[PDB]
Amino acid sequence: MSSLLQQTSQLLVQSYQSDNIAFKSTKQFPEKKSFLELELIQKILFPDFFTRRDKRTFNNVLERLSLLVYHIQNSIEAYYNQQLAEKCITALLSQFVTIRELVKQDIIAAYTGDPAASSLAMIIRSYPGIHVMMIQRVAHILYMNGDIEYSRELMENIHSVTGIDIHPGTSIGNHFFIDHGVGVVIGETAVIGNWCRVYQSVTLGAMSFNKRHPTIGDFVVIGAGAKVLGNITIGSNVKIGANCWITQNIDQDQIVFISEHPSQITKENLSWVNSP
Amino acid sequence: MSSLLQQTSQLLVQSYQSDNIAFKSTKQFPEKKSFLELELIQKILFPDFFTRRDKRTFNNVLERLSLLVYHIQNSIEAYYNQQLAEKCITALLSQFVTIRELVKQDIIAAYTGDPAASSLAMIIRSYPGIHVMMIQRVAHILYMNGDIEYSRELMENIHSVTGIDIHPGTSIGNHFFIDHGVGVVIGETAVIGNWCRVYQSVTLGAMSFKGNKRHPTIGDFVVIGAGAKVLGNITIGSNVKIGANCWITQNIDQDQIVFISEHPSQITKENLSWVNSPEL
Amino acid sequence: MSSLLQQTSQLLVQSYQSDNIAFKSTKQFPEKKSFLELELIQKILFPDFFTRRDKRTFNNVLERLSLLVYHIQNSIEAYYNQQLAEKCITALLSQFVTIRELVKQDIIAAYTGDPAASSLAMIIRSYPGIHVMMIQRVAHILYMNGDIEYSRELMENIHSVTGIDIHPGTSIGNHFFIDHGVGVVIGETAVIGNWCRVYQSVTLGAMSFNKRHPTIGDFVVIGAGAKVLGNITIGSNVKIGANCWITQNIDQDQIVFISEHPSQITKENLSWVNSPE
Repeated sequence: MSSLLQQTSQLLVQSYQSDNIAFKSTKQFPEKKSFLELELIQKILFPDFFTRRDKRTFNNVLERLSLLVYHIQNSIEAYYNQQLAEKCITALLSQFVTIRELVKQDIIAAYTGDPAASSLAMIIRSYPGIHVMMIQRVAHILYMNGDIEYSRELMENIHSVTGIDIHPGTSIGNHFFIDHGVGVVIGETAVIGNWCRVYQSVTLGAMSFNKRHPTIGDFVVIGAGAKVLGNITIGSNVKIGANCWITQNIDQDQIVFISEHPSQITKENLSWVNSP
Repeated sequence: MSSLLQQTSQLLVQSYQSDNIAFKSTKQFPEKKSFLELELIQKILFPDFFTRRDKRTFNNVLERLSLLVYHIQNSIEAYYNQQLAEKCITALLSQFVTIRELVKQDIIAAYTGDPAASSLAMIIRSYPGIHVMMIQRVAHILYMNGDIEYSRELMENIHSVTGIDIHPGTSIGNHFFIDHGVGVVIGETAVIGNWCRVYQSVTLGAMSFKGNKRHPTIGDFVVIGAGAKVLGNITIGSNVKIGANCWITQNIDQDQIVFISEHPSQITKENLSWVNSPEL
Repeated sequence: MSSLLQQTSQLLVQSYQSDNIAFKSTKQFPEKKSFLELELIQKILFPDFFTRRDKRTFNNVLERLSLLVYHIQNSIEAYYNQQLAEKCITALLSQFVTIRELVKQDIIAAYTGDPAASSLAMIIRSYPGIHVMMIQRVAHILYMNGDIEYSRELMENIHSVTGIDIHPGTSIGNHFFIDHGVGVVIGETAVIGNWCRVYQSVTLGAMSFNKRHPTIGDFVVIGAGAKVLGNITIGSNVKIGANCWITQNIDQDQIVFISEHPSQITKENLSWVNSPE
C-alpha cells in the first residue's frame, strides 16, 4: 500500500532527526556494492554513511523503501502468494523504525566490545557482524509472519557475503555483537539474550547426530571456535573459552574452558624457481 | 562440438520431463546472480527455479549449454591448448545428465538431513552445500580429463562465494550433504562415500606437518560434526559419527562413534554514557 | 601527483622486465572480476595473468596505477582530508615495487608450501591467501601513515571475498603463506615473522574475555583450527597442531599438539519424495 510506504518513510525521517550525532555525518563516503537488499537496507537505515550528499531527502527514503518492498513482495509471491506477501510487508513496514533502533544498539555493542573499533562510521560501513544483523532483524519479521522461504534466501544472501550463517528464525536480543564472524552458525530455534558477544567459528547448533538449538542468557561471551550444541541453556554472565565443545546446560556466572593444556616436544628463491 | 551440444541439450530436456514432481515448479522466481559458471549451471540443471518462464525451450537450453562449455573451453585453452580443452568439454557434455542426477540426490540428501530444509525449492535456490556440489561435480570431470588449472580456478570461484573449499580432484559419492559449510576444506586426494553429511568448519585435510594419498578416505553414512579436523592418509569406515571439534589422525573402523574424551572445565565467578564517548 | 605516478610506473615496468622466467607468461587469461582495488592491484602487480596482451605498455601501467591511486585518495579524503590522503598515497607509491617483491615471495612460499600448488599461474590467479596479502601489504602502508579507516574498509572488502580476516595494522614478514584460509583471523597488534604457514580457521587473536595479539617468529606452522590468544609469543620453528588452544608462550624448536586421542565406542529417493509432495 502506497499509504504504508509513505507513513513508514516519514517515521524513518523522524528517526534520523532524533539520532545522536554519533550516528550522523556530513561526509560523503564511497559507494558500497553488495547485493540488492543489503545496499538498500544500508541506505534506508543510515543514509549519511551510504548515500550521496544530495540523496538524503524524504523522496530518497521513499524511493529506496519502495524498491526494497517491491522486491520483497515479488520474492514472497514467487514462493507463496500476494496475500502472504502483503501481510509480511505490512508487519515489516510497521517494525522498520524498531529494527533501526535495534541495529543502532548492535552498533553500540560493537564499539563497546571491540578495541579495534575506532568510530561508528567504520562499524556501520564495514563490520560484517553489523550487516548480518541489519538483514537478520528484517528477515526475522518476515519469518515470524509466515514467510520461511524468502526469509531463508535473504539470510543465505548475507551468508554468502559475510560467511556468517544466521537462520531467520533465530530470536536475538539487543546489543548483539559478532566480532569477525566467519564460520558463525546460529540455528533456527536458537534464542540469544542481551549484550551477548560471539566470535568467529562459533556454532549455536543442533546435536551433530521442535526446539533443538541452544538458548543463551544475557551478557554471554562465546570465544572463537566454541561449538555449543543441542537444546541446552547457557545462563547469563557466562564466559565460554575458545574451542570448547559444549553439550550441557551451563549455570549463570560460570567460566568454561578446555580442561588441560596440550603436549609439547622439542625440535633460496632462485633455487626454488629453478625447479619449475 | 555442435552435434554433441544438441544431443546433450535434448537429453537434458528429456531429463527435465522425467523429474519427480517435487523438482518441478510453475512459479517465476527472481533472478539469482553470482558468477557466470554458477548462474549457467543453475539454469541448466533446474530451469524451473532459475529462468524466466519464456526461456525454457530446447533452444534456450542449447544457448545456455553452449555459452557454458565455450567459456570453459576458452579458460582451459588459456592455461593449456585447444586439444585438451576439447577433450575436457567432451567428457563434461557426455556426463552432463549424470551430473544432474547426482545433484538431485544431493538435494534429496539435504532435505532428509536437515530439519530446517522445508522444500526442494529452498534447497535448490539457496543451499550453499548444493551450489558447491553443482560446481564440484562439473570441475571434477574437467580435472580427471587433465585440466588441473582451470578446474581449480573454478573451485576457488565457488569457494569465494560459499566459504566452502573443495578440491576439484576430490572424489565424492552420491547423496552428499554439506550443512552450513563455511570453513569446510576437503583436499585433492580425499575420497567420500555415499550418504555422508559434513558440517561447518570440517577439514578433511593433510597432516599439518606421484599418485600419493595424503587426505582422508571416508566410507558411506559417515557424519562429521562441526569443527572436526580429519587429517592425513587415514580411512574412516562406514557408519561412523564424528563429534564436534574432534582431532582425528588415525584410521577409524566402521560402526564407531568418536568424540572428545572430556567436557571443558567450569569455575564460578548504558547507551547514554556510551554515546557520550564517541560524541566527544 | 603526475610525476611520481610516472616514475612509479617506470619502476614497475622495469620490475616486470627483471622478473624470473617463471613469473612471465605468453598466454592471455580471461578477465577476473571481484572488487575494484583487487582487480587493479592484480593487474598492476601481474599484468601477464590479468590483462589483455595489448594493454601492457607504460601508459597502460600508468593508467591502471592512476585509477588505483585516485580511487584510494578519494576514499581517504572521504574519511579524512586531502593532506593525509596525499601522505598515504605518496608512501604507497614509493613502496609499490617493494610490495610487488614481497608478494612474489608470498607466491614462492605458496608453491613450496602446498603440494596442490602446481604452478605460479594457478597461485597468482586463484590462491585467496595470495590475494589477501596483495591487499594487506597495500593496506598496511596506508595504516602506518595515518589512515586507519579506509585501510580497515579495504581489508573488510577482501574479507568478504576470501573469508580471511587480517587487520591492516598487522605486521607480517616475508614468504607468508595462508593455505585455504577461510576463518583465519589475525588481529591489529599481531606480529608474524618470515616463512610462516597458516591454515584455515586459525585465530591469532586477543583473549576472548597496548599489544593484545600474539607475536610469531620465523618458520612457524599453525594447523587448522588452532586458536592463539593474547599477547603471547610463539618462538621460531614451532609447529602447532590442529585445533590447539594456545594461551601461553611457546619456546622455539617445539611441536605442540593435543595430547589425547578422541574416545570411541561401537554402535529410497521415491519413498522420501512422496513424503513432502
